[PDB]
Amino acid sequence: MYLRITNIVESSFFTKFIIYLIVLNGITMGLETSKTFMQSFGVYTTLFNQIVITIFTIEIILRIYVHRISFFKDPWSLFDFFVVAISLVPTSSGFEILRVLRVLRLFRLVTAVPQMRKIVSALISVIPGMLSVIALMTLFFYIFAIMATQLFGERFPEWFGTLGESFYTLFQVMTLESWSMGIVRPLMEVYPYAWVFFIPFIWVVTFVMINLVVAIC
Amino acid sequence: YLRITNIVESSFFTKFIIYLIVLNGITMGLETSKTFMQSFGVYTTLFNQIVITIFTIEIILRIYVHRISFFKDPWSLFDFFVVAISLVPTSSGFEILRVLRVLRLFRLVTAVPQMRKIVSALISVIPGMLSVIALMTLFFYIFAIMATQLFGERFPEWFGTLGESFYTLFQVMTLESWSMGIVRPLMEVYPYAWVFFIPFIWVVTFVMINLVVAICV
Amino acid sequence: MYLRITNIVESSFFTKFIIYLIVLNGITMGLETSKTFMQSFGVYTTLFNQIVITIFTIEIILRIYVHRISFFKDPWSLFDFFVVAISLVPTSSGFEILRVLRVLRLFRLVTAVPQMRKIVSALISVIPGMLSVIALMTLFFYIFAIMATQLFGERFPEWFGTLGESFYTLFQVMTLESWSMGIVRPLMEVYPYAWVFFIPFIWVVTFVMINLVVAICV
Amino acid sequence: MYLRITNIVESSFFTKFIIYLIVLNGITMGLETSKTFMQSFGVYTTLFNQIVITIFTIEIILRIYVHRISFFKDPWSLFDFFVVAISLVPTSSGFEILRVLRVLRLFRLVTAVPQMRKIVSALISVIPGMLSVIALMTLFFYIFAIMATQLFGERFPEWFGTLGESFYTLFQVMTLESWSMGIVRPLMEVYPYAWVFFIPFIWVVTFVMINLVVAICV
Ligand SMILES: CCCCCCCCCCCCCC(=O)OC[C@H](COP(=O)(O)OCC[N+](C)(C)C)OC(=O)CCCCCCCCCCCCC
Ligand SMILES: CCCCCCCCCCCCCC(=O)OC[C@H](COP(=O)(O)OCC[N+](C)(C)C)OC(=O)CCCCCCCCCCCCC
Repeated sequence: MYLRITNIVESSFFTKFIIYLIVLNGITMGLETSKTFMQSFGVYTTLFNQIVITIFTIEIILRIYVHRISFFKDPWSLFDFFVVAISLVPTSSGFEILRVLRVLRLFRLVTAVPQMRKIVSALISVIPGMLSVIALMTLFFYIFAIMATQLFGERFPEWFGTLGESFYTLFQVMTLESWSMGIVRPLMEVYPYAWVFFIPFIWVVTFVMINLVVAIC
Repeated sequence: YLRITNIVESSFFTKFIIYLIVLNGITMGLETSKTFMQSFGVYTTLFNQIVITIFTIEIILRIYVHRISFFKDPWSLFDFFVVAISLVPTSSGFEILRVLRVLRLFRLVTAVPQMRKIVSALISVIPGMLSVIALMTLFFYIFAIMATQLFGERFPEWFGTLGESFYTLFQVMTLESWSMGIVRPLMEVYPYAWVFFIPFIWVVTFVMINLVVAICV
Repeated sequence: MYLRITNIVESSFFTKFIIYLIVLNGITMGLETSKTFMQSFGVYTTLFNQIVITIFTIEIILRIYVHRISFFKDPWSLFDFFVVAISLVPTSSGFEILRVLRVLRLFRLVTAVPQMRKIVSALISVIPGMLSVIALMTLFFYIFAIMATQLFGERFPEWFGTLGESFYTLFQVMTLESWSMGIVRPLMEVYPYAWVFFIPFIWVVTFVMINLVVAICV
Repeated sequence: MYLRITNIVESSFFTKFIIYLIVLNGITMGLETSKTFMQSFGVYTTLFNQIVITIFTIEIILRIYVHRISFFKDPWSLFDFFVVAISLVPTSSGFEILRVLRVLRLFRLVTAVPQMRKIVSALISVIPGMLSVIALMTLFFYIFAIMATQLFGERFPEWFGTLGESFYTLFQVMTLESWSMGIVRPLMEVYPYAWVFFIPFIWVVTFVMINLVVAICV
C-alpha cells in the first residue's frame, strides 16, 4: 500500500491540486474580510475553509509516510505542518490570533511552488554574513535602551518610562520617522543636551546599516 | 508604397515631430496658467487640435511603411495608444482624457533614440524582479488580510477594508509616519501592535535591500 | 619685471597665507552670528572682513597676470573670482542676499586646498553618467506637475494650484516625507482614487533612484 | 614574580570569567530600570554593582603589568580601562550622567569577545577613507548653518536663531524628517523663495551620501 500512496503524493497532479486549493482558499480567506459577503456566502466560506484545511492535513500526512524521516528534515514540509496545525487549532476557544494565523496557511503557496523556493533560499543565504552585525546592533540597542529609560523616562513615560518603551522609540529613531520633530525637539525643551544622545545614535546606526548593505555584496 | 517611405524616414520628419513635442509640451504646460488660458485659450486648444491632427497623420504613415513592424515596435505602440487617447473628444467623456492628453509628451522618449536606451536599461531590470515582486505582493496580501481583521473594527480608516490595509502597509513600507501616525495609535488600543509591524518592516526592508544588491551584482 | 610677481604668487607661503586668511575670515564670519559678539567686536570683525576682501582682491589679481588666459580657463580660479566678486559687491546698496553669499568666500578653502579638489572631483566625475537620468526625471516631473495642477489645484491650491507648486509637492512625495498622511490621505477624502496617481509615481521615482545608485557603484 | 601573574591573565578561564561577569552585570544593569524590581533587590543590585566594578579594577590592573606598555597600546584594553575608570568616579558626586555611563561597561563585551573585534575593526577601517568626505560634509553644513541663521533665524529663532540651532535643523533636513511640512513650507509662508535654499542643499547632501556609500563600496 505504501508504493500505492507514494505514486499519488509525488505526482505532478498532486502538487498542482494542492496549488489549486491554496489559490482557492487564499481567495476564500480574503472574502471573509467583507462583512457584506459573509451575509450571503458565509456558510459557503467557513465550510470550504474547513474543507481545505482538512484536505491539507491529509496531504501533509501522505508526505510523511512517503518520506518518513526525510519529511521532518525538510523546512518546507515542517512549515506546512505548523502552518496547517495552526489552522487546525480549534476555530473558537482562544484568541482570534489563531483564527488570523490560519491565514498563514496561504504562505503554503511558496512550498508547493518551486520557483518561489529559489527566491526565498537566495535571500536566507544572506543571513549568515549578517548575524555578525545584527548581534552587535542588538547589544547597542540594549545598552542605549537602558540609558534612555533612566534618562528621560521620568518626564517622558510614554516614550522612555519603560525599558521596552525606550526600545520601541529607539527603533523609530533608527527609521528616522519623526525622530526630531516628534521626539528630540520636545525632549530638548526639558533636557537641552538631548541632541548629544540621538544625533550620534543616528550617525552610528546609519553607518552600520550601510556597512551591512555593502557587506551583502 | 515607396513614395511615403521616403517622407516618413526623412530626418526632418523625425526632427519636425520632436519640434511639435517640445512645442505642445510647452503648450500643454501653459494650459496650466489660468491667466494664459483666458487670453490665448483658443490659440492653444487649436494648436492642440493642430498637433493631434498632424500626429494622427504621422502615426498613419509609419503604419503602412512598416506594416506589422510598426505594431511590433514598442516605441511605436506607445505613440499609437497615447495619440489615440488624445483623440477621444475634448468634452465627450470623463475629463480624465483631457488630462491624459499630456501623456503625448512622453513621445519625446520615443522620438529620441538616446532616451530609448536609458528607458530600456531600466525596464530590462524588471525581469529579474518579477520573480521577487510577486513574492512581495503575496506578502502584502497575507498581511493586508491580517491587519484588516485585527484593527479594521476600531480603525476603519486605516484597516477597515482590504484595500485600506494595502495603502497603509505600503505607507508603512515607505516608513512615512508608521510609528507616531499608525502604530502608536493602534497600541493605545492594542498594546501588542508592535509585534505585527516591527517584523513586517524588517521583512519589507530586508527584501528591498536584497533587490538592490541583486541589481548591483 | 613680470617674472618677479610670478615667483611670489606660486610661493608656498603665499598659498599658505591665503588659507590662513580663509580659516581666519571663516571663523570671523561665524562669530557675526552672535548678536552679543557683534555689539563689542563689530568693528574688529567687519574691518577684518574688509581687510580680508582687500587682500583677496589683490591675490585674485596676481593669479591672473601670472596665469594670463590660464586663469579664466581654470574653474577653481573662476570660482574664486566669482565668489570673491560676490564678496566685492558693495556692503550696502542691493539685496542682502549678496552680503550672505559673501559667506561663499569660505568655499574658497576647497580651491586653495588640493586634497579636497580630488574629493570634490571624485563626486563630479559621477555627474556625467547621470545626466542621462536627471533629464528623464525632469521630463517625468514636468508631465506629472501638469496633471497634478489640473487635477488637484482646484480644491488644493497650496499644494497643486500652480505648475511650480505641483513641482514642489511632487518633489516632497519623492522624498516620501508626509506623502501619505500629508497629501494623499487628505486628497482621498476628496478624490478617492488619488492613490492610483501617487503610489506608482513613488514606484517609478524610487526604482529610478535605486538604478542610479547601482549605476554609480559600477 | 612577573611570570606568576601572566599565567592567570593569559588563561582562557580568565578571559571567559570576564565575559561571564559582563553578561551578568549587563542583565543587572537592565534590571535597575524597573522601579518595581528596585524595591525588592535594589540593595542586592547596588552591592553587586560595586562588587563587579571592583573585580574589573583587579582585572584591568593585572593585564597592565603582564602587558606593561603593551596594555596602553591596545585600544580594546584602553577602552576597558577608560570605561572602568568612569565607574570609579563617585556614585553621587557630580552630575547623574556618570551613574548612566556605568552602562558603557557592557560594551566591554565587544572587547572581551574576539569575534566582535573583527566585525568592529572591519567597520572602523571604513571611516579613514571617508574623512576625506566627512570633513567636506562638515564644511558644507558649517557654511549653510551660517546662511540659514541670518536668513530665517530672525522670524524663526527655534530652528535657525542660533548657529547651533541651524546645525540641528539642517541635520534634521538632511535626514529628510519633516523637512518639507515641518520646516520649508512654514519658511516659505514668510520667505517665499526659501525653497531655493533647501532643495539644492538636499540634492548635494543626498548626492554625497550615495558617494559615501560608494566610497564604502569601493
Ligand atoms: C549583557 C548582554 C546580555 C543582556 C541580556 C539581558 C536581557 C534582559 C535583561 C533585563 C531586561 C528586563 C528587565 C526590565 O527592565 O523589564 C522591565 C521593564 C520595566 O517595566 P516594569 O516596571 O517592570 O513593569 C512591567 C512591564 N511589562 C509588563 C512590560 C514587563 O518592562 C519591560 O520593558 C519588559 C521587556 C524587557 C525585555 C528586554 C529585551 C531586550 C533583550 C536584549 C538582549 C538580546 C536578546 C536577543
Ligand atoms: C550621516 C552623517 C553625514 C556626515 C555628518 C554631517 C556633518 C555633521 C554636521 C551635523 C552636526 C549635528 C547638528 C547639531 O546638532 O549641531 C549642534 C551643535 C551646537 O548646537 P547647540 O546650539 O549647542 O545646541 C542647542 C540648540 N538645540 C537645542 C536646538 C540643538 O553644533 C556643533 O556643535 C557643531 C558640530 C559639527 C559636527 C562635526 C562633524 C562630525 C561628522 C560626523 C560624521 C558621521 C559619520 C557617518
